[PDB]
Amino acid sequence: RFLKVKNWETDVVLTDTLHLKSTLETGCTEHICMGSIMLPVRTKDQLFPLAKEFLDQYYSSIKRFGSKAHMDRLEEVNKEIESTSTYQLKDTELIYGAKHAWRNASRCVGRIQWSKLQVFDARDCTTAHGMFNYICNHVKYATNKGNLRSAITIFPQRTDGKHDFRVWNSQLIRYAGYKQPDGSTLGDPANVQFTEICIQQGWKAPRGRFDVLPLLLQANGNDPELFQIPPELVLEVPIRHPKFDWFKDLGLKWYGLPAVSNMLLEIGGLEFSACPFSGWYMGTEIGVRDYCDNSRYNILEEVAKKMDLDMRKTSSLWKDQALVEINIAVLYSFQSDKVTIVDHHSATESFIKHMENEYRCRGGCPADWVWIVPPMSGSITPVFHQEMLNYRLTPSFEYQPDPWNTHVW
Amino acid sequence: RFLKVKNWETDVVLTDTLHLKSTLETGCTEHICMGSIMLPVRTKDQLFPLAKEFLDQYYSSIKRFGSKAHMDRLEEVNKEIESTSTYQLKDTELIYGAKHAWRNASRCVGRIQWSKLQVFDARDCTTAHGMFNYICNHVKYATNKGNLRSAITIFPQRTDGKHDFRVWNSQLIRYAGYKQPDGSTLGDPANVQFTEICIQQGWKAPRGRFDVLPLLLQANGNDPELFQIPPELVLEVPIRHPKFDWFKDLGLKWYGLPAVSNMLLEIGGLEFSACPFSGWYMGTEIGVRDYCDNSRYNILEEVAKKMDLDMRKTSSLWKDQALVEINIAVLYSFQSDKVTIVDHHSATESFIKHMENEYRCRGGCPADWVWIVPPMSGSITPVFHQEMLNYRLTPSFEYQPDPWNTHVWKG
Ligand code: HEM
Ligand code: HEM
Ligand SMILES: C[C@H](O)[C@H](O)C1=Nc2c(nc(N)[nH]c2=O)NC1
Ligand SMILES: C[C@H](O)[C@H](O)C1=Nc2c(nc(N)[nH]c2=O)NC1
Ligand SMILES: NC(=[NH2+])NCCC[C@H](N)C(=O)O
Ligand SMILES: NC(=[NH2+])NCCC[C@H](N)C(=O)O
Ligand SMILES: [Zn+2]
Repeated sequence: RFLKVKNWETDVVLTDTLHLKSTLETGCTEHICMGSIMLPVRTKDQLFPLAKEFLDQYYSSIKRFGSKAHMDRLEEVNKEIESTSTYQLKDTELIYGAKHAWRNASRCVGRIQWSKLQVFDARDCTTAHGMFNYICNHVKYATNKGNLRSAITIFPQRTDGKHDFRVWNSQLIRYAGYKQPDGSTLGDPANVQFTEICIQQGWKAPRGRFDVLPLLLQANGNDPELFQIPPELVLEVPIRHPKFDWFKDLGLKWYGLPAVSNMLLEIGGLEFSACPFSGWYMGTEIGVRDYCDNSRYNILEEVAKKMDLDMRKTSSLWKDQALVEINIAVLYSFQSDKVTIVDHHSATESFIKHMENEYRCRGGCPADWVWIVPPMSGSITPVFHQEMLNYRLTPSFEYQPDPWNTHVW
Repeated sequence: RFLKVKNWETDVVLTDTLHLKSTLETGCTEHICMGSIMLPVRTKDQLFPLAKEFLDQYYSSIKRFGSKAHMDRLEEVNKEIESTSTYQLKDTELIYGAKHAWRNASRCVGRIQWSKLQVFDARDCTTAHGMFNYICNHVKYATNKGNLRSAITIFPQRTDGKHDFRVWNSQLIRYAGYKQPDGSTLGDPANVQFTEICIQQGWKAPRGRFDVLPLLLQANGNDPELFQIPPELVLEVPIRHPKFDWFKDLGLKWYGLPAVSNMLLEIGGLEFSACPFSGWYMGTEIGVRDYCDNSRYNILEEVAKKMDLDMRKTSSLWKDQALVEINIAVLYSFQSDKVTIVDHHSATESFIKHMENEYRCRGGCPADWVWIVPPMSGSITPVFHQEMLNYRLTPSFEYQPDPWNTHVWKG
């Protein structure tokens, strides 16, 4: 019932009671753990309970659990569901839900900032052009001249599933990926398929290495449209090294605003299929994953060469040595240009603090170790030695099929 | 029920059917994953099934399933069980059992070597002095002057739980740890409690930074006894760096033979509480964990200073830079002294090949991602990008309580 988690470096032991309020499944079973697997419309009857569960936690959060207001609201929503087969959240409920979906995101190491989320209610939006406007405003607000501010923009909830709002991009801002005749890949291999669905749509791609993709926005279930994010709104950082002047020659740059846009936000049974959100980068995301993954910009060898390291045998740890230098470059570049960014040591330390805060004020904190531990220097960060319990709490952010595999033009 | 795992770097997808043979539990439920939790006597009733299961797997592997030999053996065992409440494994079965416990060890990244395990049958052992001798032979055989060979020595199985054989040490070779009155620790902090027990039992502690601990051996449920491993049998490697001549001045060194000695080997329902086993090190075990964990030797700062790195702000990644150099030092020193060792890049690439092979020839490979991924440079090793399924098959190696917590002292 009550589970405990120990940190093997500090001996601190926490008791988890929050998992008792878990609803959704985890992919795991008493017989098999799938903790390392990346990816393990509602009816009136289904919706009622979800809405009730949500309202209970909401009113409980405002110290009005069981109050007339609570009962009234519950009755009101109940009537609305029976009638409209769905319901609308109050602005207050919307903000609470979004903040909590972030609070409940077990794979996010940056949750100590959860309560500071800026919520942009775009539920009144009706067209793709309207979505573009809302998105540009989000980008400008969150970028804030490099002094990044977390934010989320929430478009209209799902209805019948044939009038869904969707942002086809996986991130508001990402670099293009095109398959060369050379057999190689120019730009970001991760975005080849999406890039081709755009280019196909008429996008005149400079067919370069770091070309900002266009937004492909889908409003009310209609076919998506393209738009070029005002260049003046896309903050980018040229990557150079504090010691290797040849580094800048590598010709590397990355954008400053990480804005996941293909997820689905669920609050009280309601599904918000277009809910782009953004925060700021943890260095390793760019330096380790985006730059060094073999299926991404895969730049290790080239950097190793420039460093003139013995790349004859893996045991010289040339990959490791290079990895560190690259990551030092990313952090240096961002910091130099006054753009918000956090190193993995600092971020993990704050997550440990957040976990403790969460355990005492809330009884726990769902966390996915596989995702929380940074992709480099694992055991050198405190989270590596921290036992974590992963479970699903709602409101939540969920994965959802890429639209081009569901859309019917 | 077929379960598929995908590698996100190569798109290769594998199907697992082997998990169906899993009967033990994981600690997880459909509502909570305990994948990152370190630690999530039998009766005739329960022993019969366990024995049959094992013998069936054994006879199938030798292509004699259903043979008369298979049937007679089952008959022989059950009779022996009802007759004595337990049973004895044939030599062949023990070897098969030990090899498979290794093959089924989900936290081990070195399993591509599972079939080459050298098994030493020490089931005829009756005393602690006898255990010492078997252990000395195991160390000399496994060390092989630096050309390490994997081995395991198996002492008598548990009977009534009152006559257990146990190796009180956590590893056959490990350095003492001493808590100082000023609160600091001399040596290895992970072994402070065991070191205290040794001293209490009579060990005269040299009180240095790298003192090899004495063996504390328990035979047949009796109080444990102390033995010193012949120094000439303990291979050590002074740690130096190929470019930084001051590294050697840190006075670091480590032993070459990693030999876990506190786990329990379960085969056919039988429990072998003393089953020390050894392989060879993956560099990061020493370089990242033993040397850089804050609760171990914790040398990152010192190394960092000597390298004159900006230690004012973490964003300099001075911790990361020093960590890399230290691991370069460990590999280089072992290679120079011609002592077997494998870097994490090489070991993980080998595990991926082993895992794919296992899926094809066995239908799966239980693996604990949390343990398999190296403690440094995770994503630049292939295992990071590999989805894995964690489940428990027997034969298996299991954790067991430290003996000082359960032992009934005879005096
Ligand atoms: C303020 C700075 C923030 C930091 C430093 C941070 C950091 C991280 C990191 C490093 C990851 C893993 C990224 C990856 O490997 O792809 C992550 C994942 C995630 N974060 Fe945060 N985050 C921040 C803000 C946000 C915000 C504002 C939200 C939502 C409102 C959020 C929701 C999530 C979710 C749901 C995931 C998992 C996404 C997936 O499964 O791909 N994060 N975050
Ligand atoms: C041949 C060389 C070997 C290599 C390179 C190898 C490598 C490793 C490594 C890197 C670990 C993680 C250790 C830690 O973090 O403490 C591990 C764990 C493990 N290995 Fe292997 N191993 C080898 C041989 C063996 C042998 C001979 C056996 C058994 C017969 C074995 C049984 C296990 C088990 C059961 C664990 C988990 C131990 C625990 O929970 O503390 N390994 N191995
Ligand atoms: C297979 C495995 O789940 C996958 O390679 C992982 N991806 C990620 C991870 N962690 C983060 N933060 N992001 C990932 O994409 N941990 C492991
Ligand atoms: C809490 C967490 O499970 C613990 O810190 C871990 N220990 C280890 C690990 N992996 C290995 N190989 N060895 C460990 O001791 N992964 C994580
Ligand atoms: N810190 C964040 N909000 N990250 C969101 C995902 C960004 C992704 N990991 C990237 O490297 O582009
Ligand atoms: N490769 C092995 N067999 N390792 C066994 C565990 C050794 C332990 N991790 C150590 O650093 O001492
Ligand atoms: Zn699990």
